[PDB]
Amino acid sequence: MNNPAIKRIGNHITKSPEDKREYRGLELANGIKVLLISDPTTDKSSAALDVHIGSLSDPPNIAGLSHFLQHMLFLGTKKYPKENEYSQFLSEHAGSSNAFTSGEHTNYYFDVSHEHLEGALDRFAQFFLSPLFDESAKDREVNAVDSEHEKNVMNDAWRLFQLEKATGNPKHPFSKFGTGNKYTLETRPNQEGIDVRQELLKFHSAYYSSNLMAVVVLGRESLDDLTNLVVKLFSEVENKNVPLPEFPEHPFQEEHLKQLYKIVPIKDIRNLYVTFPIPDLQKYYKSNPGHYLGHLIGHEGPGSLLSELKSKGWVNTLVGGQKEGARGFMFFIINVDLTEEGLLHVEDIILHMFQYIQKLRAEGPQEWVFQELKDLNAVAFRFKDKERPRGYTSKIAGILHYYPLEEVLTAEYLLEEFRPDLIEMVLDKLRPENVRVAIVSKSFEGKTDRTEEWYGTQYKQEAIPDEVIKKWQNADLNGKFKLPTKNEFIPTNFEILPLEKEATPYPALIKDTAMSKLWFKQDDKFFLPKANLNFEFFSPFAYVDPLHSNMAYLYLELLKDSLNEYAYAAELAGLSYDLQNTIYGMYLSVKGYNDKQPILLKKIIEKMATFEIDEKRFEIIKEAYMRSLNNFRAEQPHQHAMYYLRLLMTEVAWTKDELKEALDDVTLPRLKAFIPQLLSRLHIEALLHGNITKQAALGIMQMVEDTLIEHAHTKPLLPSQLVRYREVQLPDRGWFVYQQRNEVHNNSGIEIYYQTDMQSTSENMFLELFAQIISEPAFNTLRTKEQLGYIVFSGPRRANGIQGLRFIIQSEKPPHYLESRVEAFLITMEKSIEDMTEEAFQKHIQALAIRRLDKPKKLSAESAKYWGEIISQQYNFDRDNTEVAYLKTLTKEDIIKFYKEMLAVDAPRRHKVSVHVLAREMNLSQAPALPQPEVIQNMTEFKRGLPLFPLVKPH
Ligand SMILES: COC(=O)[C@H](Cc1cnc[nH]1)NC(=O)CN(CCCc1ccccc1)CC(=O)O
Ligand SMILES: [Zn+2]
Repeated sequence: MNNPAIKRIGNHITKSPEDKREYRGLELANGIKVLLISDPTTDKSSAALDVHIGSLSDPPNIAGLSHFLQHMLFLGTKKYPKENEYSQFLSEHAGSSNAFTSGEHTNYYFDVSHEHLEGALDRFAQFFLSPLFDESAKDREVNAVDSEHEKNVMNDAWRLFQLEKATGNPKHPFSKFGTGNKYTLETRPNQEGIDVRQELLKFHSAYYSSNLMAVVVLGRESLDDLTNLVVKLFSEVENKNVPLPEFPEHPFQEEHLKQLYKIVPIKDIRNLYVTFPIPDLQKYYKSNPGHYLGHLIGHEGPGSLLSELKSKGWVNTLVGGQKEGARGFMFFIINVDLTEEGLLHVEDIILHMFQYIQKLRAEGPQEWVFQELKDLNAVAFRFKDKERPRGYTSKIAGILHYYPLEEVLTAEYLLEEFRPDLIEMVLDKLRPENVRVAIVSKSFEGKTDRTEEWYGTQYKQEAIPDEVIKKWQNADLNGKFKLPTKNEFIPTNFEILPLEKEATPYPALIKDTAMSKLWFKQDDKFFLPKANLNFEFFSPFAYVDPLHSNMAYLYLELLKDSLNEYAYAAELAGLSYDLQNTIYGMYLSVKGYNDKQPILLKKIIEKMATFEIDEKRFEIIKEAYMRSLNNFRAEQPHQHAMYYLRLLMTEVAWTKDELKEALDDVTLPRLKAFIPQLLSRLHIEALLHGNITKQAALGIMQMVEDTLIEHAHTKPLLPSQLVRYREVQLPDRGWFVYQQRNEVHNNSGIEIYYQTDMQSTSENMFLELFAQIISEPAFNTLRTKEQLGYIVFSGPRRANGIQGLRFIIQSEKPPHYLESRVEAFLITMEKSIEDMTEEAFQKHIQALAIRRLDKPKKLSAESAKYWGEIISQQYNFDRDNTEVAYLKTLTKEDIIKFYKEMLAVDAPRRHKVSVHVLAREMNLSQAPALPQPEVIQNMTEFKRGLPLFPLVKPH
């Protein structure tokens, strides 16, 4: 009978009957709520802690302190004081880890090889026991946070996110600045005599209290074993009985309602944000009146708000529903993007909104809708895919805070109560008398008179004219607006087909004709009534030239726009498709309950092959596409770096500027012509994978072919015109640099590529092992020590059959300098591989092996792996055992000599390309001295003047 350390252990966690995992919920004596998960099949174990404090509890005079504290627990505790003990332990044991801070939560998660849960968890527990907050770490780390913020400065979501806070009640914690930067966490604290290390110590001690913590742990250990484990490591987290913060008063009071904000964006975008304050609905989780109204106002089917708004050519996409706030307040929003016509009809757009809200009011609550929503969720739950442990633990850790233990798994899914009163009550708040309207549009350049402090956002504020409100308050009924009708796409066949006699472990090539290559595998693994049906359509006309590339794109976009109304049912019913053009021709994937899949597929291909373009729709989509082309000049420096490198190293690739130019010559006549052309010769390669039989799959494939032949007279592509593109072949010992300026962002970016060779069993493992070995040392050096920026990445680069090592960094320092430090770092690595024990070397092999061998948890994960073998024409489905068997063979001498051949600064076959992206305005290890780079003036000339690699041979 009773353990002193456990307050209780009832009862029985409700899981899906499909869910093979075992679960124990429990509460420690110190008040920590805890879920244990035993899965004796798992390859990685995982754990997570969530503390119910976050940025909303920041001291007013030190903004971002809790985000900063989160950064700091990683950098040393009393029991494991090495600045990077934690993260290195993880790396050498196939783990990874992150954290985040919302306004009420700080959330910490890791995964490790199943065999080392305990070692991981023990280091992990110390974050919550005796963090060091080293003076020297704090000094460095504040920069990583300053970077985390700069990254966000010029991004439109983050600016709008803060603007909202800065326009509500300034006295309210909602208005606080979450991220924090260097100014708020080092400069102004010094100016005001604060010792931040103390302030972190004070804050950790004040709020990281056990009564405010929830833990989840997933491992192969029995439930009893996990219990002992958790109790051991966590019983000594101290209970300081902290009252859990509430915010009963809304940040939007009367003076904050009936306001119009006109806002200048960074990207050339136009949207309208409509938003009403609502009470906190969390406690209504079993009826969920917010979701009901969301499902409705947000509907995109026939008769919906969105589809009238879009027929009138005013908006294109809509999102509506309940938005989080914190304990005590929430929002209900309706946000749309805007056409040019739309921008001019904002007053009208909102009337339409209120006419629809009025309709809902007119019909009253609807139990049949509730019933649909509830059934949909029952089914979602019953067959939810197995989640990756890290996500799972992190997520549940969050919600242990809201639901009884027994309910944690089901609470966010199952609906129980039908609540016409709550439905009605929330609806009563969606009124013009407490509306907020915000317009984001470049047309406010200069017309602005305010500036948001933290992001610099410029905008104007205004009371909506008393007599615009009145006009909205009288919103009539409007007969273009109907409730949605029954969802016909809801599945009702869930039968798992039995496993065939000749069924196989990997996909089989079951059809090899000139028209198509069908790869097929019945699911032997997850047994859910779902499937994935993937297709590459090859046509050389998709990417023959910039003009065509645009056409391929627009066609597909107008097609998706056209099916949208009908497709949406299917999406709600757990059946979705994804359709986009590639450099190779087109891609189509259909995932979800297999029951009604063949209906949706058929509808897609048919529409595709008999497509009839609305002209108004074309003109709007095109104008939007133009903007998204420009809008690249506002993506981030490192994305630019990455993007130029892709352009520089692929045989064929059209630039954003080329596409922009060629976009003007795209006319209705021209597109109409293009489509039948595209569809007239194709090849199809497909993976059909899931709850389906060989006969079913063969049929599905042929139905696709048949529909095309029938409506597009499609016929086969010639084997020889199955063009796959090559990577540029860099000379032995060369170094080229390409330079560009980012105009928006005041940071710089850099990608450095050391190209090694073709992919091959041996060549792959040489690069992979080296990547694993440097993986954390790189992060720990270039970011944690050197603090070059927030974004510091290294790893293998694999494109068009060739490979290499890359570094990507976004910094404040110039690329000339970034370059220098990577090279410095690179020598440190030859050194430390020389110095490391055979056993340290073997651990790395074992860590790679484990990452490589980790088994898929869900159908779409397994599909992805195969689809990679297929899209890359390597067709090596057994690559993981092969490549791993070979890895174990490798010795230290092999890696030293691999590095010396291909990577060292004076490597006989070093092949280096750097992309330098300059910012809007432009004691340490020893950097080696570098050659004069060759500066690339012209991308085409560069490509013309080098060899191209071969392409890989298949299995
Ligand atoms: C259940 O209700 C729905 O289906 C709607 C409506 C909709 C989706 N697509 C067409 N309409 N879908 C929603 O996602 C509504 N809403 C999203 C607001 C969160 C948010 C967060 C950050 C920045 C902006 C906004 C809640 C949700 O996730 O379900
Ligand atoms: Zn952070």
